[PDB]
Amino acid sequence: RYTKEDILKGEIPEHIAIIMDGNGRWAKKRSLPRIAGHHEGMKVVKRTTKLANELGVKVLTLYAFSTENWKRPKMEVDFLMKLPEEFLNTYLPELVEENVQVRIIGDETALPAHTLRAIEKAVQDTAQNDGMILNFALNYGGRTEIVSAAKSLAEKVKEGSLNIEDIDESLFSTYLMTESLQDPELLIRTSGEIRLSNFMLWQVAYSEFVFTDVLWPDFKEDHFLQALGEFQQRGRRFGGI
Amino acid sequence: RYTKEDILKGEIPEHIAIIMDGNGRWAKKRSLPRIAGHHEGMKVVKRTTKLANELGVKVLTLYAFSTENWKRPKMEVDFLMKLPEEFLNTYLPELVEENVQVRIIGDETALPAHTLRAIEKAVQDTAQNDGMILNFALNYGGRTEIVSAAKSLAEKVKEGSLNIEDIDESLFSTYLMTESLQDPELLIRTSGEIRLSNFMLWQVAYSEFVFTDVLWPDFKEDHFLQALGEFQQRGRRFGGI
Repeated sequence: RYTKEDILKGEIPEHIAIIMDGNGRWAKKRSLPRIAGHHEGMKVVKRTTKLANELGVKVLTLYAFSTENWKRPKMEVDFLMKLPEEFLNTYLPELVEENVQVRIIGDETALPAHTLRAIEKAVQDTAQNDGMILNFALNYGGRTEIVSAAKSLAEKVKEGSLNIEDIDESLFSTYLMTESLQDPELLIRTSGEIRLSNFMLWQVAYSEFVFTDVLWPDFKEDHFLQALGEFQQRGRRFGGI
Repeated sequence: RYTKEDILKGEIPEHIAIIMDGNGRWAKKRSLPRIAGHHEGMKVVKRTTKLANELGVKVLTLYAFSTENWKRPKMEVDFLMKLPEEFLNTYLPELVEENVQVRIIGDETALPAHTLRAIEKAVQDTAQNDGMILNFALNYGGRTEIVSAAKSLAEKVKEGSLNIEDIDESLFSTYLMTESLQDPELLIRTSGEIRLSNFMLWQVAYSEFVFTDVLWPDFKEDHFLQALGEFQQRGRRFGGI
């Protein structure tokens, strides 16, 4: 019901985060192998990025799940681990031309060196763009990020360069992986589950959440627009805070 | 559509948390003053507690909002600050007889001494009950709880009784206000907003969320049962994790 021009009339969240769920469920629905679902979810990243950039979004964070939901065979694990390189090989020149900055958060030590080297090159090749930030959360967990922040703070306290009385909320945010990013105003979760699943626990304290049953490989422009329309409608509610 | 006997056939979450929103909106709908809405929300705490206890819930956490959403006049602030004492005066003997344990989390220094003394007496008078825990979150914030945990860990590291390499997720949970409680399996938020509002960010990493438009003073047994029915239906979904 919401057109793209309808959406552009209202407030565009500066930072949108999406939990990209449902790739496997989509493959099963389509009688396709699981790796076809993963490959397609990789392709929908490009279309979503383009639309968010065109709408003036400033940061798009995309979260991919790790292997921890359900153990998978080596063939599939290796396939997932090579997908970041295929994405960059296929789409990085367009990203460069669209003035996108590619960034990543999460445990980079979980990826193999060859893949890290390609990701780092893409980050460096786009770091002097000044347009939309495309922020991938890979092998990322909210609780371990919080613990890591606490441990780095404790190391500075141990070494004597930080006083405990100077640790407050604002300082703590600077020790998270998201330190150079404003908190997301909108979180979208596809595939029907109504859970956070250990994603940006600290940063989403005040975000609007929009849950959709649409599977991530089916999340086209019209569904993205409907999520924004819902975000916008909430800001218009009367009756007090 | 879900009866109480229907619900008792399925899984009962051991720890349910409710964000008690909509008291003010309810008063306005009913042409009643705001303090009547607060008083009524206080009364619905008793009915909800009784039902959760009867269903075998092990921990019911109830979150009340502070004054920070919108500045309020002194008369109303003072009224809210006296509500814990009225609740205990009216309902503590029943709570004792129902084998409930009363507990509280949040910044207790925000309440006046007379109110703290009554709350502490109720906690002590019910601490040798071994039934359902009724856990009130008052003047409570998820981010400040996380910061406080990090600061206590850093103090032990500073004093030399904690090594940073021993700080992990399990240890961090023991430094939160919820340390003696399992994480909630179900979070319910009334009054229609789809947000966490800085409530138990760490602890709800994997919880099911159920959002309802029902205002907290209208949240009767049948709505509580429908939320449980929805929780139960999610555990029955096919198609993989």
